[PDB]
Amino acid sequence: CRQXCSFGPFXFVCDGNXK
Ligand SMILES: CC(=O)OC[C@H](O)COP(=O)(O)OCC[NH3+]
Repeated sequence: CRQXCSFGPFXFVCDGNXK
């Protein structure tokens, strides 16, 4: 999977993976 923050405020922090 890739890491690009799937549940963040914007989408550039990356606090998790699976999307
Ligand atoms: C360090 C900074 O600017 O914070 C980045 C985001 O706002 C972090 O917010 P958050 O931790 O509530 O969401 C997680 C980001 N996917």
